[PDB]
Amino acid sequence: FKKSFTCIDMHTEGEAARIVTSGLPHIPGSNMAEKKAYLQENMDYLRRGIMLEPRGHDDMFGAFLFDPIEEGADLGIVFMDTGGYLNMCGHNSIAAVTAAVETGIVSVPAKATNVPVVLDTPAGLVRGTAHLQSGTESEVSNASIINVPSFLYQQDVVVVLPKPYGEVRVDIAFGGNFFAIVPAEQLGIDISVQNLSRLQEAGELLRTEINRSVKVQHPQLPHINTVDCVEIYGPPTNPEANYKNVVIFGNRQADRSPCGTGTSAKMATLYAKGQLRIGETFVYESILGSLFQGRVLGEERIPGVKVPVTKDAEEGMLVVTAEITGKAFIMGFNTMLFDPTDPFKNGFTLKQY
Amino acid sequence: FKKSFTCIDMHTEGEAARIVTSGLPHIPGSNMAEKKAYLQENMDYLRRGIMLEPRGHDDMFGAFLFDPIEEGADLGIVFMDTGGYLNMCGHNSIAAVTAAVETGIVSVPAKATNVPVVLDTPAGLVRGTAHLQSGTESEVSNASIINVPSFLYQQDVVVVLPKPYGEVRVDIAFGGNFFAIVPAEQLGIDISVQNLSRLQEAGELLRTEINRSVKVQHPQLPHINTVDCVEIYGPPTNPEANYKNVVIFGNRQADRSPCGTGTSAKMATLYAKGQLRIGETFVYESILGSLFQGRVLGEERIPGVKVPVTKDAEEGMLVVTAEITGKAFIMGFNTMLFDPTDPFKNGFTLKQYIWSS
Ligand SMILES: O=C([O-])c1ccc[nH]1
Ligand SMILES: O=C([O-])c1ccc[nH]1
Repeated sequence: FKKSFTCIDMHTEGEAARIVTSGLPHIPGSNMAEKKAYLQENMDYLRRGIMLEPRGHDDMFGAFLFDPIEEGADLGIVFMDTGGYLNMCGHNSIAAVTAAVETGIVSVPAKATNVPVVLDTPAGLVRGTAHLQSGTESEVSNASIINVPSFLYQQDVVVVLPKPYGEVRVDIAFGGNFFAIVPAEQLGIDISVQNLSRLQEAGELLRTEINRSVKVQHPQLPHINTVDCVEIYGPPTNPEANYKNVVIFGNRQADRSPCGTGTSAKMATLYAKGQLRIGETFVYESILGSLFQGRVLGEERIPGVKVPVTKDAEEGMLVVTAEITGKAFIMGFNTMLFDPTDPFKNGFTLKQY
Repeated sequence: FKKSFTCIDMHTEGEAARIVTSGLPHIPGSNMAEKKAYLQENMDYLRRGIMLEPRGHDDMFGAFLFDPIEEGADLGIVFMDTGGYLNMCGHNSIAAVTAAVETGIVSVPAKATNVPVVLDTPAGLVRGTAHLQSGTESEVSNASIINVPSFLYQQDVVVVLPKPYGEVRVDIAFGGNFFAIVPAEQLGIDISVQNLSRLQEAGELLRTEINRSVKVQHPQLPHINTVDCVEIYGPPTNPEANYKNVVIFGNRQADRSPCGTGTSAKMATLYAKGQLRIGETFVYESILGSLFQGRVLGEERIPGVKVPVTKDAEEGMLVVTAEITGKAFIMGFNTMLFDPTDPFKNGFTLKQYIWSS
C-alpha cells in the first residue's frame, strides 16, 4: 500500500471513468480550478501513472475526487485524460453521480425515486440526479446532469489544415469545454473504426491549428481560454439518434461515449440556429453505437456581454442550460500500486509522436 | 447474476499480466491444455470481458489460475490475450512466480534467498524461481523461469506478403509458442515506437501467410499446430543487449517486454546455428528498452522424432532448455465486476481487422 490510490473504475457506455477516491495528499487551491492547475503544474506524473499504460491505456479517462468547496455541492471533482485536464466531462459526471449513490457517498432519503448529487467542477457547478431503479435502495437506473451554461461562440471559422484535409469550416462552442464542431464530410472521411486513426489525426491537426490561429476566451471564467476538444459529426446509424459523433481530445484519444460536454455544445449550437426547442429530446450516437439523450431546459441572454457570434442586433450573448442523460456501470474496485523502483511508475505511451 | 473476479494486476517490464486469482466458474479438464480448450470453446466471453476495453485494452494480457494437475506443479495456469490463448508466456510466468511469493500463495522457507514456484501450463511444466531481496522474507528482486524445451523447427522459410512487404525469409522456432522470426530489415521498417502500427500490420500478415503456407506441428504436443507469434528483431540500442525485438501476437497486439517465449525461440535458433553456447548470457531488448536475460542450460536429441530442420542423417531432433530472467511489479489489486445488464460486460475493441486482398 506504499504509493497506492483507491479507484472506482467505471465506464459510461464504453468510455472509462477511473474515479480516484483516495490516495492524494492535500492539494492547495481555494477552488476546483486551482486544484486542477496545482495538479497539472506540480504533480502531473500522477495523472500519467493513473491514466497511461501499464495501469491505464491510450484511451483512458478519469477524475480525482475532493471535498466540495462551493456551497451546495456534494463532491469536488477534477477530470483527467491522456493529455491533460478537461474543465468538465459529462460522461464522467454521469459516472460520479452514479458512484456517489451506489457506494453511499451521498445518502438516499427513504422512498426517494431520484437523488440529487451536485458536482463542484473546474467549469462550475453541475447538478446531477441519479434515477433509482424501481424496487431498490440505492441501485441506479441511469443518471442526468444539468451542465454549466453552454453557448455557441463563433461560427464558420475557416481552419487551414495540411493535405489531405485542406481548408475546413467549423463552429466553436462551449459545452463545459470549448469544442470545434466539424462535419466528418468536410474531412473526407466518415465516422467508422476503419477511419478512427485518421479521425484522431484530423482532430489533433484541427485543435492545434485553431488554438494557434483563433484565441477563445470564456467570458465568465478567465482560466478557460483554449479549445480542448474536436467533435466530428455525421449522419446517425441508430434510427433513434439525430446524429453520430466522435470527439478527439487528450493525446488524440477518442471518446467511446457520445460525449456529454460535446452533446451540450452541439445542442447549444443547434438551439442558437433555431433547430431545437426547449424540452425537445436530442439523441446523440457514438462511434460504438452508444446513445445519450439531451434536452435544453432554459435559455438566457446576458446584456452587455458578447462573444464573436453575438450580433449587434442582439442585447447580449445567448447561453443555454443543457441536461444530459446516460448510464454508467462500476466495472471494478481497484487499488492501484506504485513501487518506487518501478520504471513505469509514471506510465508510458507508444502513441506515435 | 452479477459476477466478480479478483485480479493481481502486474506488469513485466511494461507488459501487462492480469492474473485472475478467484471468482471464475468451475471448468472441467484433465490437464491445462484441456482447460484452455474448454475456455476457448465454451466461455470465451470471460477472456473478452477481462482483456478488452473497457476493463482492459488492445494490448492487455493475462492468465487464469487453477489447481495444479501435473505432478510437481504449484499452480495451474492458462494464458490469454486480446485474440486468444497462448500455450506459454514468459513474461506472465515471471509475473506469476513473483506474485506467488509476494502475496503468500507459496511459502518462503527459513532464510531462503530463492523460492521455487512451478507452473503447470498448456505447453508443459515451467520451473520458476523467485530471487529474493537480501533482508526480506518475501520481497522479490527478480524471477527466473526454466522454459519447456525449445527448438528450431524450420529454417529459411520464404513467404510472400502483400505490398509493401513482398517476399520475406524467416525461421520457424518453438519457444513455448511457435514463432516466425524475421529481421526488421527484411520488412523495411526500423523497430521504433514511431513504426509500431506498421510493425503490427506486418506481423499479422506474416502470421496469417505462414499459417496458410506452412503447416506446423509440435512433435510431442498434438494441440500446438499453428504459428501464434511473430518476432521482428534488429540491432540493439542498449549496448548491454545482443539484439532488440518486438513480438506481434493476439489481435496484432505488441509485447512491450522482450518476450520470454520469443527469447527462448531466438536462443534455440542461434544455438542450432552455432551462434550461442550453453551457459552464455544472451540479453534481449524490447521496443521500450526493457531487457531480459536468457541462457541455454542444456541440449538434447530426441531419437526418431524429427522436425523439418532435422537432417536425414541426424537420428533425432535437437531441443534446448532455456532459462529467462526478468522483473515484474504488482501494479494493482483489482476486483473486476460484470453486471448482466452492461452491454460491454464482454468487452469491445475499435481495432479493425486486416487481411491480404
Ligand atoms: O463526456 C464528455 O464531456 C467527455 C469529454 C471528453 C470525453 N468525454
Ligand atoms: O513473454 C512471452 O512469452 C510473451 C508471449 C506473448 C507476449 N509475451
